[PDB]
Amino acid sequence: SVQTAATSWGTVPSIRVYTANNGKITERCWDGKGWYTGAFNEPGDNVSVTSWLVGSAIHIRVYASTGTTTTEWCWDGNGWTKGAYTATN
Amino acid sequence: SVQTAATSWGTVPSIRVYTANNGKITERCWDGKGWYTGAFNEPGDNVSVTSWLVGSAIHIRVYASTGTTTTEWCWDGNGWTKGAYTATN
Amino acid sequence: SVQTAATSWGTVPSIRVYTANNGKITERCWDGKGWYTGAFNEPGDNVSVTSWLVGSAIHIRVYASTGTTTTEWCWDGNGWTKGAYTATN
Ligand SMILES: CC(=O)N[C@H]1[C@H](O[C@@H]2[C@@H](O)[C@@H](O)O[C@H](CO)[C@@H]2O)O[C@H](CO)[C@@H](O[C@@H]2O[C@H](CO)[C@H](O)[C@H](O)[C@H]2O)[C@@H]1O[C@@H]1O[C@@H](C)[C@@H](O)[C@@H](O)[C@@H]1O
Ligand SMILES: CC(=O)N[C@H]1[C@H](O[C@@H]2[C@@H](O)[C@@H](O)O[C@H](CO)[C@@H]2O)O[C@H](CO)[C@@H](O[C@@H]2O[C@H](CO)[C@H](O)[C@H](O)[C@H]2O)[C@@H]1O[C@@H]1O[C@@H](C)[C@@H](O)[C@@H](O)[C@@H]1O
Ligand SMILES: CC(=O)N[C@H]1[C@H](O[C@@H]2[C@@H](O)[C@@H](O)O[C@H](CO)[C@@H]2O)O[C@H](CO)[C@@H](O[C@@H]2O[C@H](CO)[C@H](O)[C@H](O)[C@H]2O)[C@@H]1O[C@@H]1O[C@@H](C)[C@@H](O)[C@@H](O)[C@@H]1O
Ligand SMILES: CC(=O)N[C@@H]1[C@@H](O[C@@H]2O[C@@H](C)[C@@H](O)[C@@H](O)[C@@H]2O)[C@H](O)[C@@H](CO)O[C@H]1O
Ligand SMILES: CC(=O)N[C@@H]1[C@@H](O[C@@H]2O[C@@H](C)[C@@H](O)[C@@H](O)[C@@H]2O)[C@H](O)[C@@H](CO)O[C@H]1O
Ligand SMILES: CC(=O)N[C@@H]1[C@@H](O[C@@H]2O[C@@H](C)[C@@H](O)[C@@H](O)[C@@H]2O)[C@H](O)[C@@H](CO)O[C@H]1O
Repeated sequence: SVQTAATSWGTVPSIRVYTANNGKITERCWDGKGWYTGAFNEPGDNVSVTSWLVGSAIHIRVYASTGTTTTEWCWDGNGWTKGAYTATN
Repeated sequence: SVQTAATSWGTVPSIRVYTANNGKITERCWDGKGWYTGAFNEPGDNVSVTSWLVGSAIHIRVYASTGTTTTEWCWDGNGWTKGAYTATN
Repeated sequence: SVQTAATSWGTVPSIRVYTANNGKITERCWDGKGWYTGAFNEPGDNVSVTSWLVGSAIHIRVYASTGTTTTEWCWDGNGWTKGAYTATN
């Protein structure tokens, strides 16, 4: 089966659901008005996510894994950028 | 192995743990006084969860996947109801 | 592929990422200053996590699964201790 991860924030709420399907992770978004496909699109067979608010601004971290390699993807208001995470050392 | 997803809220806390085991997802609940099996029981091989508070009221979203189909299940105070989520379009 | 779970707290933030790799779960930690391997090291093929604050103190629950057995691991300020969780009854 496909594998998913979810996060949410605020009281609307906003929800983001990430799905790993055939080696690709995609993103589905709710901001109160309907579901839409988000900008996130990166390789992975497994996904997890966390997020936090700084005031009203959301910050999201998606951890995408293929084989033994886990890559962190960061949203901080300006598109998806690679994070400093590594699995060891 | 079985696959799990967890969420929690407040300072007690309350915890909910969802487990996909042989194509079925079940729910275990802590509200401070012991673990009990919850009402949630729906098909799935994979599960993720998120939740949020509106005042003191909890809202939970469980994303259950089998094959390429992901179904959203909603708790909003009145049992489990199907959500509008779809994976694409 | 390896399987991960993530949680975070506060506005720094602190992040914890748990990874199940070849039957072992390990922990990676960010507290604002770099990634380091945490103390958590327990068996599992699948992992999920949740956490909550009581004032400034973090409490973490990691759910580690092998076969049909799910064990809860608790951080409450004093190392990792076994929790009361069981999957049924
Ligand atoms: C890629 C990275 O490590 N990002 C860091 C960020 O580093 C920047 C450098 O990559 C370079 O671009 O120069 C700038 C300016 O000096 C930074 O040093 O440093 C941030 C501050 O310590 C890290 O924290 C987040 O920064 C976000 C903006 O990028 C945003 O402000 C957020 O609120 C901050 O927490 C940032 O690290 C990334 O985020 C943290 C939470 C971890 O996930 C880490 O692994 C990420 O790389
Ligand atoms: C099934 C669904 O889409 N639920 C919506 C809800 O729709 C209702 C209709 O299904 C029908 O029953 O008529 C009523 C009254 O007009 C609604 O339109 O609409 C809600 C408001 O926009 C959605 O938001 C949540 O509603 C909950 C009560 O059902 C509760 O109040 C919660 O706080 C609201 O966020 C609701 O959407 C569902 O929840 C959101 C967060 C997503 O998960 C979405 O996919 C769910 O379907
Ligand atoms: C192992 C366990 O069940 N821990 C409980 C804790 O039980 C203690 C006993 O194991 C023994 O050591 O004697 C002491 C003193 O009487 C306790 O009874 O009882 C706590 C209070 O109800 C539970 O709640 C958490 O306790 C943490 C400290 O251990 C911390 O204060 C936290 O804020 C409390 O929520 C504790 O249960 C564990 O945590 C909860 C949230 C669940 O995850 C549960 O399955 C865990 O076992
Ligand atoms: C902050 C926010 O919600 N921005 C929306 C845009 O991005 C979507 O949400 C962010 C958080 C991240 O999940 C993106 O990958 C995702 O596409 C969105 O593109 C825009 C148009 O629909 O709406 C913004 O509000
Ligand atoms: C709000 C709440 O905790 N309700 C409890 C009842 O439902 C349990 O919790 C909700 C949030 C959801 O997880 C359910 O599937 C779950 O069964 C519960 O049945 C009742 C009796 O034990 O206790 C309520 O407080
Ligand atoms: C509360 C805290 O951050 N403690 C740090 C120590 O433990 C690390 O974090 C806790 C929450 C848990 O994740 C541990 O398994 C993890 O090792 C850490 O060992 C110490 C030295 O780096 O720094 C503390 O602040």
